[PDB]
Amino acid sequence: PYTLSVALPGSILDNAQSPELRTYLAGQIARACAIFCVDEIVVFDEEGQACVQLARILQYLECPQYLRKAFFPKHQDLQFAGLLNPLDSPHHMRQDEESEFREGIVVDRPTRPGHGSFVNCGMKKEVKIDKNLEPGLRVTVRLNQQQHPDCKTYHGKVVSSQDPRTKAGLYWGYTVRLASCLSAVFAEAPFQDGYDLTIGTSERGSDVASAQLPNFRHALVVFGGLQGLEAGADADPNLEVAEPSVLFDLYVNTCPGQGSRTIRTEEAILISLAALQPGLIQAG
Amino acid sequence: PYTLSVALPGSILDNAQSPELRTYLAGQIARACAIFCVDEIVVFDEEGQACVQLARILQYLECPQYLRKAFFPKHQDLQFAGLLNPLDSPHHMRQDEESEFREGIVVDRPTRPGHGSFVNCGMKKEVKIDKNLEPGLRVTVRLNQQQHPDCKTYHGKVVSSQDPRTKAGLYWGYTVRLASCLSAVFAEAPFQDGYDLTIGTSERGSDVASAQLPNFRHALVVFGGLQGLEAGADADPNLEVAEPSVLFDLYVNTCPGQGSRTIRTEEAILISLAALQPGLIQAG
Ligand SMILES: Nc1ncnc2c1ncn2[C@@H]1O[C@H](CSCC[C@H](N)C(=O)O)[C@@H](O)[C@H]1O
Ligand SMILES: Nc1ncnc2c1ncn2[C@@H]1O[C@H](CSCC[C@H](N)C(=O)O)[C@@H](O)[C@H]1O
Repeated sequence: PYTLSVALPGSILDNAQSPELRTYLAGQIARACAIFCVDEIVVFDEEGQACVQLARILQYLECPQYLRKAFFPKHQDLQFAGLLNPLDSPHHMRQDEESEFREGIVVDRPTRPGHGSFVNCGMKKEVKIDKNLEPGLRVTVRLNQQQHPDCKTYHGKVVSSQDPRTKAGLYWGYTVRLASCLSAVFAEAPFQDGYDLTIGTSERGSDVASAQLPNFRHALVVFGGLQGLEAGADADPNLEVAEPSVLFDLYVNTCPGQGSRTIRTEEAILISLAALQPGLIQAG
Repeated sequence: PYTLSVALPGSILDNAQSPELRTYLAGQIARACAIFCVDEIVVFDEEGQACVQLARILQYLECPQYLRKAFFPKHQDLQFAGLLNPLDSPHHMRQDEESEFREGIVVDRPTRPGHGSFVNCGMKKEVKIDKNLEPGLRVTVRLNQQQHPDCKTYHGKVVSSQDPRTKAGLYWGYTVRLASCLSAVFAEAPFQDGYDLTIGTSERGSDVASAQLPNFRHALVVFGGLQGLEAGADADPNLEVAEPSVLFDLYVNTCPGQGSRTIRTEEAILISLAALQPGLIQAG
């Protein structure tokens, strides 16, 4: 049940030429991570509004559409939502789509103790659950197979959000984490033992074709911005290194003989994850 | 000196949400082909203004900026040129950049016979060449090493446009070809013996990791549109097949276990070329 996390700088968005393209770029980052079943995106400050906007946009696209009205008030950072590309991930389904799992928001309707909670799972009727939970929390509902066809609510139980993947093979979205500097990308990892495999990307790294990935459980691929990973490194007072290869288990160039002087970050992610997917599958 | 050609449908542009994004998409196609040193892009009609616009935009970005004013009158298809991303390819260089090769446009200035031609290569002074050529033709000038430092023109000789690559290792741009249907992608190949390796892309193809590419000299990777390669196949009266795998030497899925229902064409190109680059280098 290995994980993959991706770190890019929020400053990527400042290089955009129009506010629309600023949004659209943010959407391209989300789709690339969704395509490769990324579990976590880490938006880090290379030098703070660029990272907030990027993270927010990432969270909006990750969130099942029927839940965005509840989790996202009207925000200026979402003023160009429409011109986006849907993630079309397995938890972004329509209402007339049978599914074993379904994301949900715990509603505010009265319930005597003992009587579980009501959850909006975007179905025709709400879902009554087992546990009594706070009303406004996002949960992962597993629906009862044999339901009670005339009941005014469906029934299911709140399960771990990692159940759809580690149990049914279904990609179920990423989480988004805001990092305040480059060293916080590593130090603030969501996992106890940290990232046991860390992969940095540069045109000065070694050839990906020669790289050998060790067995792992939590992998982090890290991408720089306009100025490369060198900028977040020099900016960070914690770091104090001369060359970024030393902060990573591996420092790879994933496009030998590129035909353009520069690969932009959103292009580098698709190329890098493609070029690493073989080794990532087999090592995990 | 093997070649790689990429075929996509011009209809890709109709799916865009705003005229700006229509342009920007076209720019993403060019950058992806430039990054992987593609030699030829084939824009084919899946069903005709979408393919013309796409081809034109591709030719504009390929063309050294100092030559675009000459080769491109003011066109409505270029009304959003600015919001593009430069290719930044080795033949897109500044004026104070020494280079052995340099693209050029044969100028209109008088010349007695015997006296070669004048070529604008975007330098401080024009270039006098060996041959007497038509005035308005795009050529590839190789500059004389020892030039004559006080002469009012530089000197060089017109060489094959395939010299910068097959001689100095430099990527030197793609050409753009308009195809009228899917079978014209193959039949109208710029090479005598055709494409001896043809690779189709679909989520229904075999796993790229198992594919074995035969030795080759001219390779063509083909990408479908919104409706996949099935649409250009059914539309084309020449074809008359039930499943597209039979039109290609290889039919590959290049993203096992995608996390999104659909990979858009501009995303599929970066992922596919990355996933095939290893085998493409070694086989050619
Ligand atoms: N060939 C390549 N291999 C792997 N990653 C690359 C790459 N080219 C660009 N990238 C990624 O895309 C990001 C932006 S490209 C910025 C390049 C910068 N001028 C520099 O010299 O560092 C980089 O930080 C890197 O993470
Ligand atoms: N997993 C994958 N592997 C290789 N190419 C893919 C791919 N997913 C999408 N593509 C490419 O991107 C194009 C647009 S995606 C269109 C998919 C369409 N619904 C269908 O079923 O065919 C496709 O024509 C294909 O060339």
